[PDB]
Amino acid sequence: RHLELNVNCTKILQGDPEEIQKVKRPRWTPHDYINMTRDCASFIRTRKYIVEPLTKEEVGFPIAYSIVVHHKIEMLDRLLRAIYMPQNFYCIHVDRKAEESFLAAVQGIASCFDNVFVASQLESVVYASWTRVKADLNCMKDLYRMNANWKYLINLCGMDFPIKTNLEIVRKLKCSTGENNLETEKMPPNKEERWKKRYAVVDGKLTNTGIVKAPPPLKTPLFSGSAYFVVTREYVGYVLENENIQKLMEWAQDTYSPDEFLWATIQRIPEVPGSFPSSNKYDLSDMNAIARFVKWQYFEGDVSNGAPYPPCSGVHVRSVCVFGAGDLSWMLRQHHLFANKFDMDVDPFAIQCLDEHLRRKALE
Amino acid sequence: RHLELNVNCTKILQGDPEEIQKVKLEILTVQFKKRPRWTPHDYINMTRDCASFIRTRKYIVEPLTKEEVGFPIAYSIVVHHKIEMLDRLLRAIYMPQNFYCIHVDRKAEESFLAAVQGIASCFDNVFVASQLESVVYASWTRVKADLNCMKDLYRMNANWKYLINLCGMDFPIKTNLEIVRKLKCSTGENNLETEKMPPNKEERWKKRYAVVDGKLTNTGIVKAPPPLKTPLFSGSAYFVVTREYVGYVLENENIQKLMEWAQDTYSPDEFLWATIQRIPEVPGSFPSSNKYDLSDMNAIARFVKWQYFEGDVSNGAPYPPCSGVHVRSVCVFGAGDLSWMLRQHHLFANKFDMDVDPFAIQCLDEHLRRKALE
Ligand SMILES: *[C@@H]1O[C@H](CO)[C@@H](O)[C@H](O)[C@H]1NC(C)=O
Ligand SMILES: *[C@@H]1O[C@H](CO)[C@@H](O)[C@H](O)[C@H]1NC(C)=O
Repeated sequence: RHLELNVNCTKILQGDPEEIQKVKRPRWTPHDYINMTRDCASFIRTRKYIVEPLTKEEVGFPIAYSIVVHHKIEMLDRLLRAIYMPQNFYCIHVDRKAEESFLAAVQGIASCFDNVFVASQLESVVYASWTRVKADLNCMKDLYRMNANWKYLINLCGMDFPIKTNLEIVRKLKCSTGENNLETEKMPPNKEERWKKRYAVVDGKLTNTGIVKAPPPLKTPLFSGSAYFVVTREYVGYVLENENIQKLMEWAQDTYSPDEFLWATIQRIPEVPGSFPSSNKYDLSDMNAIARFVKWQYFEGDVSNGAPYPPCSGVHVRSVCVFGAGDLSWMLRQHHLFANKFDMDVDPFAIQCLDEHLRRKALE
Repeated sequence: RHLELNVNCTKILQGDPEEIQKVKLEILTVQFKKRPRWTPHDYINMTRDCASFIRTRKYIVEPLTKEEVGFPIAYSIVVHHKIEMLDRLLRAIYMPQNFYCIHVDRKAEESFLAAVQGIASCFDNVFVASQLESVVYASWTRVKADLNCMKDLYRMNANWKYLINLCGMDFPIKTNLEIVRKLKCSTGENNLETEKMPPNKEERWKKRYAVVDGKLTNTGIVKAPPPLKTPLFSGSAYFVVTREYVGYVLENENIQKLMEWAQDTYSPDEFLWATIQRIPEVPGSFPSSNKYDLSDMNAIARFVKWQYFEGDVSNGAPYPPCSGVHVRSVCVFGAGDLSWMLRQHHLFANKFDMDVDPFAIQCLDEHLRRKALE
């Protein structure tokens, strides 16, 4: 139990109403990590990172990660540790607007592992802009050329957390049998202004300029989706090299939230590795895809009455549920690989319980 | 191996335009269409000596892997004719650890039934259902045929994991091991088409139907609303369900109420399973929210090509044109349909017919056998 990580978690994980209510300040700073990481051997030991593969099955199925962050070093460290394995690869994209101490702290952690690094290209990410997509593309470039054996790439943000162990992830990926898995649905006509008009970053905010854009440079229709995906290395190589895709991406640079349509659209282009035909019969909702479990305030409700999922037990930020300990029990029963979003400032117990649970389960 | 099975199937499976064209011209040959075919009486005799039947037909009577042994599958096969296709189908999916219930329509020729009973007598885990229905197209009796097999299979063994129902025109496109793996990947959930009920399919349960002149017809009588809190969903007669789902369907009172209500609807097989799959508390079900809907293409139960959807895949069509022939808008596969088909994730495909293209079945059959023996 030396690798295991005053509330009873088991009761929380079982959805015990008693503890849920019962549950519903010291903290390391970037400088603590900068110092703490000087001695990698001790950092790794004290933080309890797993530096040896757990099974031969996992050794044979390497996974790559693109992690886009900009703050909260303790959360990054906790997320990294939860998903870290020696055989995998981890690219960390630190926003150019991040505090220098944060960047130094991230490099501090990354510098302790030969498979963790900071992307060779970094963007100043603006909410809803192409730069958010570019951040992942920067990591895709690095990850693709550095190793030819990883099977899938999963992109993450700082407030994500896994709800599956590395082994469980590997198994679900094998279950996809070479196909990609991400939300991709017929584009609602009502969102057309997101790409029919040109957007410009005005005073820090991406805004509609009213300038008319040309039609998308592709035969295939645009599809609606998420910024999060689970794609094969082959999909990545195609995105990075295919000329038509490059044309599509350059056209998308001045659209609104291109991250919410680019991946979903490419996933339906013929000849793209791991893609699905454009016929709507193949559409995948956020719940049917396994990329990310996210609760939207306007959809929460009585599951036995038509609701996709139960109400949030934490708090809502921009209509998105920031999980509370009470959300954990139902959440763990879903098939998604990761869930969003978590925040130590909202409910640190939702994190701790999940983290401890996955570590114990993995050590089995 | 004694178990392996002038056309080069390897090229067909690769979509070789040349090899495909060759099989199509072969089919047209008078010599081919005038080839000797087996009769139900041939099978009645051949099955007299089971040891000989098994060896001659090359049935696998020993598990291939420990993985498969630890994951038994049950099958409900609804048939009424074409004994050779039933033979090819059964052989292609047969494994000693699995269970197979065959429902022969009560209106099937007496010789067909005898033949089926003959084939079944050769395998302890293969049997004819204890209750046989006279199935009328689109009627509740089609559903009853499967319910009859569910009862027999559920009581016969408590260790099988999933039940997969089939008809005589189906054929697998996955080996038993591949099937076992996709079922394990389902993590105790069922898998079948289930989507929001289309407005153009409501007249089927809003009115009572009765068989008139051999066909189910609207009586004009309006029936009460379904005995359910959740909505009715649209789907297919074919499913992939856990043993737990089967036990719940056979036992639960409310489900019982739903079924009795559906008895006089049109094509209840196309909404019953899809609907039960969305009822809270049903083992392996999905929430009723439409975010969980599964189309025929996203579900893994059955790959079927509908004439009105076929087209340029690279332009919006869910699949390429039928290389075989269409019957009631459904594509009866030709050898040319195999290449693309094998790349799909479904467990089985429909429809196949050795009177349309025997090579479609043969190439698929050899490929799966070879793949399994590897
Ligand atoms: C069928 O053709 C393939 C190459 O297209 C070849 O590998 C295979 O051996 C051929 N089969 C026979 C029996 O000639
Ligand atoms: C075997 O089947 C043939 C028809 O194929 C039938 O005429 C014959 O009687 C059977 N053999 C016997 C005599 O048992």
